[PDB]
Amino acid sequence: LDNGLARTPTMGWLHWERFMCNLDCQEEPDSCISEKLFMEMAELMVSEGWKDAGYEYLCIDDCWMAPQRDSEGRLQADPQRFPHGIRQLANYVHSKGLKLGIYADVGNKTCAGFPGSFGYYDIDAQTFADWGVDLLKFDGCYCDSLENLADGYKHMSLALNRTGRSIVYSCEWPLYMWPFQKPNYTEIRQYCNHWRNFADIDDSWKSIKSILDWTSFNQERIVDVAGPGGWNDPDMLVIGNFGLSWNQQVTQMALWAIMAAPLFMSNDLRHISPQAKALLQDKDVIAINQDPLGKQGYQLRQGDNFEVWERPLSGLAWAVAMINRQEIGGPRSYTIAVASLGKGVACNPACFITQLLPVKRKLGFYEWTSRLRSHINPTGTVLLQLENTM
Amino acid sequence: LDNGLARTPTMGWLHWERFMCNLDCQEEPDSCISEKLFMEMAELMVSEGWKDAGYEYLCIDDCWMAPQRDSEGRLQADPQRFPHGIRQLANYVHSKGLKLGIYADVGNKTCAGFPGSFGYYDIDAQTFADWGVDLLKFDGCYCDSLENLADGYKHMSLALNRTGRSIVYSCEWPLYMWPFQKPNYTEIRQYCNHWRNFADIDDSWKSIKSILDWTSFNQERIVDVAGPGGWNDPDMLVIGNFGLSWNQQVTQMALWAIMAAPLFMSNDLRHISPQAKALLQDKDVIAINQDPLGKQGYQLRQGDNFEVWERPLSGLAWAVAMINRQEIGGPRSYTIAVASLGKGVACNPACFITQLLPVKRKLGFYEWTSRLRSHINPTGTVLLQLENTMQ
Ligand SMILES: *[C@@H]1O[C@H](CO)[C@@H](O[C@@H]2O[C@H](CO)[C@@H](O)[C@H](O)[C@H]2NC(C)=O)[C@H](O)[C@H]1NC(C)=O
Ligand SMILES: *[C@@H]1O[C@H](CO)[C@@H](O[C@@H]2O[C@H](CO)[C@@H](O)[C@H](O)[C@H]2NC(C)=O)[C@H](O)[C@H]1NC(C)=O
Ligand SMILES: OC[C@@H]1[C@H](O)[C@H](O)[C@@H](O)CN1C(=S)Nc1ccc(F)cc1
Ligand SMILES: OC[C@@H]1[C@H](O)[C@H](O)[C@@H](O)CN1C(=S)Nc1ccc(F)cc1
Ligand SMILES: *[C@@H]1O[C@H](CO)[C@@H](O)[C@H](O)[C@H]1NC(C)=O
Ligand SMILES: *[C@@H]1O[C@H](CO)[C@@H](O)[C@H](O)[C@H]1NC(C)=O
Ligand SMILES: *[C@@H]1O[C@H](CO)[C@@H](O)[C@H](O)[C@H]1NC(C)=O
Ligand SMILES: *[C@@H]1O[C@H](CO)[C@@H](O)[C@H](O)[C@H]1NC(C)=O
Repeated sequence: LDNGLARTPTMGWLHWERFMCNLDCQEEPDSCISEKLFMEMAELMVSEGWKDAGYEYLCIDDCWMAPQRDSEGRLQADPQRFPHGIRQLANYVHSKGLKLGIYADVGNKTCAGFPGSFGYYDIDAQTFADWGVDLLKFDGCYCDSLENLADGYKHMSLALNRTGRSIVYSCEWPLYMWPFQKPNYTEIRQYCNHWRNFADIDDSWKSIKSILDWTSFNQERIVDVAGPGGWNDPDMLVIGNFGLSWNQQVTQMALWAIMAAPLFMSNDLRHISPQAKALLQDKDVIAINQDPLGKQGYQLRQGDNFEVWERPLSGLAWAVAMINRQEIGGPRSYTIAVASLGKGVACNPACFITQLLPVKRKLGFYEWTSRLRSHINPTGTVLLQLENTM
Repeated sequence: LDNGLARTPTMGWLHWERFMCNLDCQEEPDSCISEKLFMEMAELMVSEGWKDAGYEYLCIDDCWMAPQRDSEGRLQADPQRFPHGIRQLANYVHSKGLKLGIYADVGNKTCAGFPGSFGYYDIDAQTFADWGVDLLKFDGCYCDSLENLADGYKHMSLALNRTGRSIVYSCEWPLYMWPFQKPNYTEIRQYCNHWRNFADIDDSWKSIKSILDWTSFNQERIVDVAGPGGWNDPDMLVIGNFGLSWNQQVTQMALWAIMAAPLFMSNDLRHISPQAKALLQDKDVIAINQDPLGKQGYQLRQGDNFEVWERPLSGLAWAVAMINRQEIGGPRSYTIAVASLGKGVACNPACFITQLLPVKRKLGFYEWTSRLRSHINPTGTVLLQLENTMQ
């Protein structure tokens, strides 16, 4: 999408995985989807160094809407849970120097049964812009035909442009299209800033593996299309929650950087361990994710329960990720000739290699003739940055 | 098996899950199966408070053997990886007040291809006794028929007894019997101190869920059989490794306490987080596992991605574990009438409830009519102790 936005992968916070569709504000007032929840995350994004790290978009997922549209056919925030309205919430978020994302659906309903946008693409777009909304996540539930889906995503895309406001456009277009016919990613990129490719993430190592396995399997179809203004979206970061070990959290951070993925955290900033905070705020790794070149990484090789991924960076630098998919035993040794890395120009005639994850450690100079040797924890990942000696 | 041993569930350290069958001592000297590894593990069990916590048995799994037997038909430790021999290693372990476990197989190979014990049950048992071995893990690989399997496990049990030495007898008998016919646990309890029921654990939340789900599915078949001298073995503790989140580590510890399981750690004591160490050394939770009554717990109820487990303790006390199997979202509220806990006698007429996991917190007095209210993390477990009392 050529609207000048998402020149690097969008970074921010999205409530869905951690808070879902909690409407019980009476017995769980602190976890329910409400204006208060987003106010609290906004404050901590500022005060706990999240904004300084690049996390800029505070996004509302499903279940913010009133059950019905007002008398003039426009969408409504829930009168009890969002009593000051979305525009006033956007004003607050902007006052702290952040941007606001919101959620709508191409179909007749959102996935949680709330009013869909089909038949209202223009008024909804103008409504969002008038509210001061800076991002739109547009879901694909309750849509009958393939044609209405494609027409709807396109219609909304043009509708946003014509508002005149800069609004990052998030699509789930290919996800709802895949089980029927293969997507045109050139067409999708044309209308969308990012696009969800695969099933919802949750708080598990199983989910992460499924995403990595689907991406590497379909990479000849999705890697090259990605670039400034249009990214593949393998869904939210779930680091800082309950279902991932430290090494599995490391694997998600490393690989979502390799994949040039949007970094939308879905966690509770009010309750997050120092360990998870430092990982999510790792400047060197975020910088890899945010590389100006914007070329998505890919899976180099795969065998012996090992995976090697690499991503070309600006200034002849490369990022390399080695995963240990063996879920038994201890740290396993993996060795690769550095000449096989970076299509053969990363370490020619030499390169300096720096480990970034799980810990930052200079490994030194590697000659064109050299072999990189590493021990990787089960379900963990080693992330390296390679600087060519020229 | 009443040989006077395993009156409470055996506690110790077993190398298999973390180190497996690493034989490459030249390129992986820190992970290979060698006398030095067990020597150093022995030192740390003492110095890092593991022995004081109850972890008493240092156990060698598969891949300690030389490729074949000596001139006298006896088993040999590998001359390169165990150059000082098992006897001197047992002497070393005993000097630190610990006990040594070793591994053999009913068939005529171990699972990793090293010399098996079929045809050598007596000499192998006597060999172990002469070496000073205090525990035997007896595997069931490369065994053809049901009767050779059953006879082999029986024979070794008697072969060990006739040595006169106290040796905890750990069997994998029922696990290797499942693919033929369902096991007779009465016969098994007669010959074994504990027994492996299900497939090997590994370093994952999937394996733990898989072990819990089969245990509760088969619990009316295996729970009552458990007691002093004979326990169900749902395999090693993998807390302290790489594949479990903190809440999943809590879940294993809590439920291995509930199940009255042997607590065999499989980790690297040289490299373990303070957090995993404190959990593994939790006296209150260990005490539940080691409860003198020796009655195995069970799954009370199950629904809405929740599980409730409970275990009757000595002195009219109960341990209660609540699991959240939902792997998305946040902490979930769960509420239960305390009269439904401990078969209605735990809080009769009242009980004092103390939370042990994820953190220790006194909850106070609950009368028979009252309701227990709790929040459980995804894939986590809340562990409670209920003490019957009058107030
Ligand atoms: C609407 O779309 C047009 C293009 O279709 C956007 O104009 C582009 O803006 C970028 C940076 O602002 C320029 O580098 C491109 O050259 C422009 N393209 C054309 C064809 O003019 C415009 O920014 C979009 N408007 C909004 C509000 O997003
Ligand atoms: C060999 O088996 C016998 C038979 O059970 C064991 O003898 C029992 O020992 C326990 C405690 O030591 C006593 O309470 C039982 O009364 C004994 N039974 C009989 C029939 O005497 C004996 O301990 C075993 N010996 C070894 C070395 O395992
Ligand atoms: O509401 C839809 C739901 C969530 O609320 C979030 O908005 C998104 O993360 C995605 N989402 C859903 S159902 N995605 C989805 C759509 C189709 C499918 F086959 C599997 C998953
Ligand atoms: O070598 C065998 C292996 C280990 O080394 C240990 O001895 C034990 O933890 C068990 N073990 C094996 S393969 N156990 C096993 C796992 C699944 C199965 F269907 C039958 C047996
Ligand atoms: C919305 O519902 C109407 C009425 O059933 C239907 O005709 C229309 O096709 C639906 N739109 C989509 C996009 O599914
Ligand atoms: C897909 O990309 C663009 C988008 O409309 C289109 O021009 C192109 O012809 C399409 N290619 C195929 C093979 O459909
Ligand atoms: C052990 O060896 C003998 C002879 O090779 C054979 O009869 C038997 O099946 C083997 N395996 C067993 C007993 O599990
Ligand atoms: C199982 O227990 C003993 C073990 O020898 C045996 O005598 C008994 O008959 C068996 N029970 C059944 C129901 O087969």
